[PDB]
Amino acid sequence: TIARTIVLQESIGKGRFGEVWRGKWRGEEVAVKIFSSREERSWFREAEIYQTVMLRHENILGFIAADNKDNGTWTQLWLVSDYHEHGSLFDYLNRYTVTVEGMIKLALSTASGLAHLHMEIVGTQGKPAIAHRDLKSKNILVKKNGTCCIADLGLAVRHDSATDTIDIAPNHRVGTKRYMAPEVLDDSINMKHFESFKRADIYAMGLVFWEIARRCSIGGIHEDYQLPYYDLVPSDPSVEEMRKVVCEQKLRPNIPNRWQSCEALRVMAKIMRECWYANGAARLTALRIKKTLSQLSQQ
Ligand SMILES: Fc1ccc(Cl)cc1-c1cc(Nc2ccnc3cn(CC4CCNCC4)nc23)ccn1
Repeated sequence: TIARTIVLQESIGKGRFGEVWRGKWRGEEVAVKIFSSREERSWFREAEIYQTVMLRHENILGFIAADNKDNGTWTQLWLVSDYHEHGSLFDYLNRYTVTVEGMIKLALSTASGLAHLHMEIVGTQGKPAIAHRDLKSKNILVKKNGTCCIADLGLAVRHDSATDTIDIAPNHRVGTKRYMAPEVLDDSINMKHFESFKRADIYAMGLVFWEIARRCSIGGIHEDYQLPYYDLVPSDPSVEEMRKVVCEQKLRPNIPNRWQSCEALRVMAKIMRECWYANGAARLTALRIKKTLSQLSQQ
């Protein structure tokens, strides 16, 4: 009833483990991620994450189903989700500049999705706290209304507050190196504490906020698109290269001088700095960040 009735139309590209396609399901556009049989573990883990109780949120990618498709020779392992025509936040920020209102929209919805991810919800159909672990602009999508939704949950960790355990045994350093928190880079992260994974998501989100803010154009003035640490490391940096910059030299992305001329940019810059603390225990929470950008948004 699902993979049976879906026609693939266009190749999007390979992920860590999957190949992504644009497909058609009942005349509607969907995204389809296809794995070989030897990638059964990645496919299953990812399907498990996206089928978490109470996960659905406007700012989290809309999961449709997991399925199998036998073509006659081999079996494909399918995941299916909503299609988003604008693509990644990364793509978006390269194409366009944003207004003040538009900057706040992208940062607020991102913060809102992450806060929902991080929030343990109680009750019968309770939702466990989840940490993403590969948060970045390429793993966030922009919807038709100009709001973000978070994607690429396959590396996430879920926390059972009952037994105080995480649902997988985490091998260290899984995400994108450029966006790794200092405690991840120098290998001092305490992984017996689930809050540690939340604090590393926040550091990465700060970097994403910086990527957004650069493209906020006020009166014609803006910076062009760069990734964080574009000025400090090569395109595919190693962990040792990041560690020397982030941990040893203790550098962060530069806050432009002009961001003091506007209140929105001044608040966003303040937020970034409180995501970038070398000490994860003193960083803002996604919920705290959500509240601040909410109050900012109504001015
Ligand atoms: F496919 C899935 C099925 C199921 C599940 Cl659980 C996850 C995924 C999934 C999709 C991902 N990518 C995308 C989802 C929605 N709409 C998109 C539009 N594009 C265009 C690209 C052009 C080149 N630059 C990037 C953007 N990509 C999209 C990403 C991760 N997982």
